[PDB]
Amino acid sequence: EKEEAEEVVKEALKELKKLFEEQKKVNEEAAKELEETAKDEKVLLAARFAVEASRIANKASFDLSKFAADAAAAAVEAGADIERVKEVLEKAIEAQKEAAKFSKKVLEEAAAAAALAERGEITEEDVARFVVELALELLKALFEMQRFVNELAAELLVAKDEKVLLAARFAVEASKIANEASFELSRFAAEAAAAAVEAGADIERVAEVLIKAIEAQAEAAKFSAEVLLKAAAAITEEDVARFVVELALELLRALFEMQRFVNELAAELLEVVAKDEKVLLAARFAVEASEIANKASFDLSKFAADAARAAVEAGADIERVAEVLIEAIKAQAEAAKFSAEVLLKAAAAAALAERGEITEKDVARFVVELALELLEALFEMQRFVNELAAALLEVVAKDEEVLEKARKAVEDSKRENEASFEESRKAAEAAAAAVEAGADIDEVAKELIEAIKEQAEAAKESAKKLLEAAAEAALA
Repeated sequence: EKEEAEEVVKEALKELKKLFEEQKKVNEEAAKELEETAKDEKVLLAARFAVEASRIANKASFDLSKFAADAAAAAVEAGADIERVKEVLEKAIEAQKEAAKFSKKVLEEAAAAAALAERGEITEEDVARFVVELALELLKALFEMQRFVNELAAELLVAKDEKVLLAARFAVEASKIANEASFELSRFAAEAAAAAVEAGADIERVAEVLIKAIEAQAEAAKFSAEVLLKAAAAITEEDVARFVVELALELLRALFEMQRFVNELAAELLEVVAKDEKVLLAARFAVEASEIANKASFDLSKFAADAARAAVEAGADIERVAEVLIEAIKAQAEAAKFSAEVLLKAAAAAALAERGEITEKDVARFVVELALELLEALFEMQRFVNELAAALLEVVAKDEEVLEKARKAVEDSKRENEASFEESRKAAEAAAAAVEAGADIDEVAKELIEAIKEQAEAAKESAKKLLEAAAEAALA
C-alpha cells in the first residue's frame, strides 16, 4: 500500500530525472550548432543568451517537477489515496515534457533569427528586441509552471484537522499571491529593458540584466517550494498559528528582496540610457525614492505580522489572524507593483529626454510628481495596516480598560500618520514650485529624498509605539 505508493513516487522522480537530463543533452548539443551559425558577435551574444536562458528554463522545470514529487511523497507519509497521487505525478510529468518542448522552442527562435540576421534585413535592434521579447517569454513560462505545480501541491495538502487545514490553505494562498507579485516584478525588469533597447542601449548590458531577472524567478521559485514543503512537513494550536505568522514573514521578506533586486536592475539599465547629467539625476532620484518606498512598505507589512504575532500569543484564533496576514501580503504586492510602475514611468520619461522629445524641466517636474504618488501610496498603506492592527486588537482586548488604552493608541497613530503625510505633501508641492522657478534638480531631489525618508522615519516610530500597545494588551 503506502510502501508501493512510495515506489510510484521514486519511479516518477526517476523518470523526471531522465527527462531533465535527456533534454539537457539535446539542448546542449543544439547550443554547439547554434554557435556555428553565429556569424558576427551580436548574433552569438543573442545565441549565448537563448542558450543560457533555456538552460534556466529546463533546470527550473525539473526543480518544480521534483517539488511536486516531494509533495506527493509527503502525502503518502501522512495518508494519501494512491490514485490521486498517481494523477498528480502524471500531471507533473506532462508539465516537465511541456516545459522541455518549450526550452527547445526557444532555441528554434534563436537559430531562426540568427542566420536570418546574418543573411540581412534583421537589424541589431531587432536582435536586441528578440532578446528582450524572449526574456518576457521565459518569465511567463516559469510562472505558469509554478502556478500549475503549486496547484497540484495544494490538492495534495491530509490535514484531518480544520485548524491545520486552514494553515495549509493560508500557505497555498500566500504563496500564490507572492509568486504572482514576483512574476510582475521580473516583468517590470524586462519592460524596463525593453525601453532601454528602443532608446539605443547596447544589447550586452541589456542581455546580462535580463539573465539576472530570469535567474531571480528561478531562485524565488525554489524558495517558495522549500517553504511550502516546510508547511507540508507538519502539533499545538498555537504552534500552528506561530507557523502561519513565520510563513507570512518569510514570504514578505522574499518579496521585498525581489523588489530590491529588481529595483537595482532598473538602476543599471538607467545608467546606460541616461547619458545626460541632469536626466541621470532624475533617474537616480526616482530609483532611490522607489526603493525607499519598498523598505517602508515592507516595514509596514512586517509590523502587521508582528502585530499578528502578538495576537496569537495572546490567544487569538488562527482564522482571524490568517485573514490579516493575507491582507498584509497582498498589500505589499500592491506597493511592489505600484513602485515598479512609478519606476517604469520614470525610465520612459528619461528615454524621452534622451531622444530629446522632452526637456529637463519636464523630467524634473515628472519625477517630483512621481515622488508624491509614492508618498500617497505609502500613506494609504499606513492607514491600511493601522486598520489591520486595530482589527487584531478588537479580538484580544477583552477587558474594557485594556480596550480603551488600545483604541487610544490606534487613534494616536492615525493622527501621526496623517500629520506625517501633510509634512511630506507640503515638501512635495514646495519642490514642484522650485522646478518651475528654475531650481537645479540636485537641490530639489536632495530635499525631496529627505522628506520621503522623514515619512519613513515617522512611519517606523508610529508603528513601534503601536506594536508596543498591542504587546501590553497581550500581557494582560
